[PDB]
Amino acid sequence: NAMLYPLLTKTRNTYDLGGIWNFKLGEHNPNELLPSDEVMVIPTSFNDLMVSKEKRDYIGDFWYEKVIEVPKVSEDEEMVLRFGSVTHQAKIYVDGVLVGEHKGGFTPFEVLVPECKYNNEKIKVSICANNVLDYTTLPVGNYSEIIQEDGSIKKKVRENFDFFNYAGVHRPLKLMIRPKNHIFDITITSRLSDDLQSADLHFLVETNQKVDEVRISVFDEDNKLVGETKDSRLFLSDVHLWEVLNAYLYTARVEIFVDNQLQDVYEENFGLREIEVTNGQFLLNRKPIYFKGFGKHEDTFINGRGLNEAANLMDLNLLKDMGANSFRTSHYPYSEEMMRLADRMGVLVIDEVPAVGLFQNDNGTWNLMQTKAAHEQAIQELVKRDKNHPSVVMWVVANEPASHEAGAHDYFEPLVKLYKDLDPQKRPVTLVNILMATPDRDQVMDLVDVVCLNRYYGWYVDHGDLTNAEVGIRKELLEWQDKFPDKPIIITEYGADTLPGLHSTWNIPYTEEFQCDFYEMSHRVFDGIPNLVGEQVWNFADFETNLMILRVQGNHKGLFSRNRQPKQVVKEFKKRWMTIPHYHNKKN
Amino acid sequence: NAMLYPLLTKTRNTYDLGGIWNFKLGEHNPNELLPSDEVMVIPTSFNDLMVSKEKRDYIGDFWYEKVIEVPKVSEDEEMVLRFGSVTHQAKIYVDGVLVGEHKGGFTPFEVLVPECKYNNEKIKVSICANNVLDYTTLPVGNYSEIIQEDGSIKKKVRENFDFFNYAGVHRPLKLMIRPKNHIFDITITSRLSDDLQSADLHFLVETNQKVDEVRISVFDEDNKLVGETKDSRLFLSDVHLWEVLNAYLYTARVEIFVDNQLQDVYEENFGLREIEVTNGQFLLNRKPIYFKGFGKHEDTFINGRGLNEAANLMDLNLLKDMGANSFRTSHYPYSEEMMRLADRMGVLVIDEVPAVGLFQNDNGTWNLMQTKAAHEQAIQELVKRDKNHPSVVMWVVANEPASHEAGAHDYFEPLVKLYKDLDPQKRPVTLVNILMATPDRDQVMDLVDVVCLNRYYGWYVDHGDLTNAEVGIRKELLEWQDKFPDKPIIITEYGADTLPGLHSTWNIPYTEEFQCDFYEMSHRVFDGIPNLVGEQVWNFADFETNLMILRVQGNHKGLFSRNRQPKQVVKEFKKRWMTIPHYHNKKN
Ligand SMILES: [Mg+2]
Ligand SMILES: [Mg+2]
Repeated sequence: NAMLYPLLTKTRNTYDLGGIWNFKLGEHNPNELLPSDEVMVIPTSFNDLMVSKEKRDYIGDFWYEKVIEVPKVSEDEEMVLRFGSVTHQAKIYVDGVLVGEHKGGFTPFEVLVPECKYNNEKIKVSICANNVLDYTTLPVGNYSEIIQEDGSIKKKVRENFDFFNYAGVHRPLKLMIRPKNHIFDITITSRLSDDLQSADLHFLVETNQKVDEVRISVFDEDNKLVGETKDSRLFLSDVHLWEVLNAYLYTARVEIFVDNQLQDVYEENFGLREIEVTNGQFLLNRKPIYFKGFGKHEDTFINGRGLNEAANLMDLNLLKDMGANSFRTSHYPYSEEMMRLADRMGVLVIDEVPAVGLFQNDNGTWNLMQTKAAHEQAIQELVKRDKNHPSVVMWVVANEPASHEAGAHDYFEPLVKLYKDLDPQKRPVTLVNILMATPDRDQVMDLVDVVCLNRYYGWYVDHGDLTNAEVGIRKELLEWQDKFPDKPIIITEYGADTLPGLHSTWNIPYTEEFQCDFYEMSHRVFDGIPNLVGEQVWNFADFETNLMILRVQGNHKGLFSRNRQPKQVVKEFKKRWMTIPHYHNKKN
Repeated sequence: NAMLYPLLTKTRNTYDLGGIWNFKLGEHNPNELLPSDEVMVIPTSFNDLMVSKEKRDYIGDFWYEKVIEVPKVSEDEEMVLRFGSVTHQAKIYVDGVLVGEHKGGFTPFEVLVPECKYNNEKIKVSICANNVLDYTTLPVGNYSEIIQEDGSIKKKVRENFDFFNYAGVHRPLKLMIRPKNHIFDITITSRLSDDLQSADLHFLVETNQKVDEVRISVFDEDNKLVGETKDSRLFLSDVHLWEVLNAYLYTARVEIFVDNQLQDVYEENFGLREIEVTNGQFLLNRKPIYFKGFGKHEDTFINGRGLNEAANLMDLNLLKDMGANSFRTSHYPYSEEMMRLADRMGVLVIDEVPAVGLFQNDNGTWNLMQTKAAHEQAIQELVKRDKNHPSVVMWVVANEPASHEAGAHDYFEPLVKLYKDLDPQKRPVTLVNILMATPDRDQVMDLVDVVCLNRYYGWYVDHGDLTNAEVGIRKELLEWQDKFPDKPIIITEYGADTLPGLHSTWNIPYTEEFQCDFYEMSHRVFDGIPNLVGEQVWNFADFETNLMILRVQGNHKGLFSRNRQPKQVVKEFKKRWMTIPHYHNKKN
């Protein structure tokens, strides 16, 4: 139900509830008042703000609590709490009463404040967050309980993924006063003309109640009126297209009317562009694109997975300065803020649900992977939240699932359909593939539009041995190309752990020089694979992980450090990506 | 006029305007519409988000611009834009019309939106920021213009201080709808009883217009009503005192009434505690305190000087885990958010105005230091903003001014009076003293209540030579103690540049081991100076500076890295500061 970015309009009062909240790890009676012994900030991951390991590794319930003043709410209005997200599960209390609930740590939801409380001076909001991951959650966790002889129970999650399980309220929480009868959803659809110069627009507006009139006023980047309709249909002559690294955004002001008066007004941006996949190519505006960019993480010192709009912008500025043009939201939906920024900057985005960890670890006879419900929900929420973004060019169903094992096809078949059935634009959906699932073994890739591969020849296979890595990477890309002559291929991950300061004359893995050598070898291969249409390094920047022997205080495959300072290899990518055009047809 | 923290109340709608703004370095006609070519985030320093040096070093006008929806404003209300701060100077435009202005980069101000625009759908807000520092500004800059033969003029500021000149909108901007007749200011005063168990409270409420009734309801930490008055006076029996690292906050709900109805309601927190200085001691609640803590900076990767509430909390958590109890807002007022947090956590705060750089670089015959106006304004704004914070225990008039040169006394004499005249609590005021201004030479310290010294024997004097540094530090503290047997002494800065990873067996400056040795030597001296009542390391964390040969990519005197990871010496401070009690009377 929370699919619309919270805006301030003359009919919608939006209040930011961020700041300091009373805070507690562990159990709490929401009928009672949390002390100010512990506090926590909203938004931010809580983990790094803890000074001890035991606290940073806490798993279970933890609470945020604040007494909040009730604004003026008129008879025809209602009041909702709107969360960008709570990680991973959340129960929301008003005055000690359970009033809403959510599962999924990376998508927004709203919670209605009971009408009977609108004439009160104050309300106490209590948020019971929970950071347990399961075989029933996304991402997938290995959950276990050990009794302490205390004998309290210690909960722990052995992540089935390579990123630290940051938890907390990572995204802005809003107190939202809006009309009872309001605009629930807006879907924007366009059919571009033969020559790509005009657009037949369809604005599909959802309401809960009867409306007399629905006026839509479209404005261009100069805020000049260029179209108006009362029937949901608009024809725009001589449009400006949304082009890679050269964005053009229209904004659709939607006003609804009952009995000759404004009931609700919302402003939704859209961009005009066409996506197609054919002949081993990714077409944007009917021209062949070459992806260059990064797998990313929402990760930063101090804030962990919490939203930092300034990091979004610093990254995006660097991306574009490098000559890059895209990135993937690995391994979970990013914040709305980041999406709106990619739109504004013309950056291509591969948008993914948190389906990472779908891989067991004899044996497995019993049904342990109960992920289907969460998966279906994740897909619905992402498409409903993100479908209007011109920057979203493709969906990902999973990252590195066990796609070579029996039962894989039948799990993904309906989920891929779901993206198609839900996306008005029917964008391509992909599946990101692990090295184990080789062309012969894999049994899922027939279902998808674009082949995405994470490959580390010269790092995990043939470690530090480029001569043989080259033969391996080339061999496999040729098998993929052959098995699917039709589909485009995108390297969604490739890189090499690199610690700033480590140096060698002898191409030594972990040194800055080896990072350069690794990418040279990789690009020499890619450039000779006709159906390979894009390359996205892992990772943009170094990032936090859990304790595992092959992680040297986090992942270090970043071109930048966690503090966003460049490694040696950045100069090299800048020379390469400024030489390859965005609209680059190889083939030729 | 912006002395009250912006709150949401039933009479005050407060909207956050943060997020993405159109942005441009350089000249702009506010009657015209800024493109979305450049964007910038609010709040954040702009500098680090620039990928090129030329852009990061830009000096002059730069603009933020956004079209903003106008909320419902009733006939008895008014609409103001409220800035936490703009660095360093700001001119504010509505629809191309100049509508307000501010000088000083670290204090809040409000700007009235013209009433005639309240029935409009939208308003364009334009912010022309400026980051020039002068001989007329605080902090003090060395300003110069060189013609490029372009021939545009390149503006540059040679900072007269040791921190990078981060600029931008560092703090939240709010759109604020409030009653025409509202509560302008609340000053909270208390006289504690002989035995410190009761408090006679005086709530001084300022209004612009007539009010019929002023009701004040005080609530304790459990939100239970403990007092109520209609005459500005309240006697509270058996209070809970605000104690170091053990805070207790009351909150004063102030409601005003005209003709039997609520005109405005505001909630202001206060804490009860007594401060006194006598016999070379700093008394809190009539017990002798020992300061332990940090000089700090509002500094962080990516965001620069922009507000990051999560960094405030992570720092404060670390501070208290270390057994520390205070910090100084060097070298400028911190955000309101940080102040409210110090109150909530019981941390002592030395609150300072941006009077750093008051030092020339023959000669100087002509009046070049035109800082007096800015200085007077800074002092008024800080006291008006911060006077109610129980955590604020002392004011600083300047950091490291030329207090040994003729004319120093006469400059500071009236400014010290100003703090006294403005502070209802008449807290101590101090002056932070440079090594050049030695007991004999100095001519300002008679004016102040507490002696604050920045001393670096073993780092700037006797570099890396502890044996002789010890004799020097001891010698000087004995001269200070002798010249002012009355006043307490606080070391406000001492430390040693330390790069993480640098190691040695031989007590080598810049190594982690030397940092430890330096502090051992320093504490061995301090412990034998009876009138030395506090020690604050420079710095909490490493921080950004300009280009100067003795700065190795910033300042590295931090106990923590810029990323908040500990250096070797942290273990040592934790052992020492957990052994020294907060209420520690040496003498004895
Ligand atoms: Mg099974
Ligand atoms: Mg002079």
